[PDB]
Amino acid sequence: TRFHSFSFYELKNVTNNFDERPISVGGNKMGEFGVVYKGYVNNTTVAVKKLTTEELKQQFDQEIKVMAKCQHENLVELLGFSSDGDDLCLVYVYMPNGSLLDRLSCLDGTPPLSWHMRCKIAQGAANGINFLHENHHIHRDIKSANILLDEAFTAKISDFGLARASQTVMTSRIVGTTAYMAPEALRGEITPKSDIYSFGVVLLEIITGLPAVDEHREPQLLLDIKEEIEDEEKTIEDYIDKKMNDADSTSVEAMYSVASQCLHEKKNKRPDIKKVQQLLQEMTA
Ligand SMILES: Cc1nc2cc(-c3ccn[nH]3)c(NC(=O)c3cccc(C(F)(F)F)n3)cc2n1C
Repeated sequence: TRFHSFSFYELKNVTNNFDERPISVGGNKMGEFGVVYKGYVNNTTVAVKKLTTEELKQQFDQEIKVMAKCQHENLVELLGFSSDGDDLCLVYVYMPNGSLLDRLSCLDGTPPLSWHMRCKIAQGAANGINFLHENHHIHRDIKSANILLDEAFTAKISDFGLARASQTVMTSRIVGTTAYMAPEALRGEITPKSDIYSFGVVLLEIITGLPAVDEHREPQLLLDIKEEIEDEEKTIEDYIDKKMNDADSTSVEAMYSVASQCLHEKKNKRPDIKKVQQLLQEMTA
């Protein structure tokens, strides 16, 4: 439709024959169910994601199905694709500032995100999840690594390969990232309410600047700090990222309130994305 059909050979020419060397050393590999390569079509920089074989083809076809129906400022934009043999490629609009994970970790010496930018990213990401949920899709892998940032640090949700259409069902194949996954999701339930839980973990990543899981940490899983703060063992202020100078307590506590609500172990007691949107909008009012 709107999507250009590339040959693998065209995308090989765009990506310097899919140079797996990092962009920093002069290759085309930017990040990693596949590797994301930098591409040049004319005067447009693009991101080329090269991905069981029939199950990969389903994730490919799903991404195209979702990206065909879902177009929104807080979602990545598919420019085209390539289906030539056992080599499946998806071409998107280039995101100059990479993933939220990378920027929260200040990877490659990038400056720390201000509270103001962090609040806009949270709102953007929420607006993107709202669009997917309004259009009866469940992401099933909402994480900081799947939230990409454009030139204006506008949040764009990515990776809809495992996305499901939405009456809560169950699955034999349990997918997602443990550190972000809700209890029912880990048990095989498929609900948009599980996406909310995962976002709660992302809101804690934004507040703390800490990764969802760290082997050499206590607690190892970031979601466990909710208990420490509820059992008055620690405070939110003890966990607030020290790499910010513009974080007012009222606003940080307000985002934690949403994160805590999002992270209710009872699916039905979690807020819907529309409420998450409203609460985060009120936070910046
Ligand atoms: C310095 C730097 N690091 C980067 C990391 C990624 C990155 C992290 C994880 N996947 N891709 C990235 N991604 C994209 O441009 C992009 C854009 C749209 C869609 C995708 C898709 F493939 F994920 F669907 N990727 C750009 C990056 N830049 C410019």
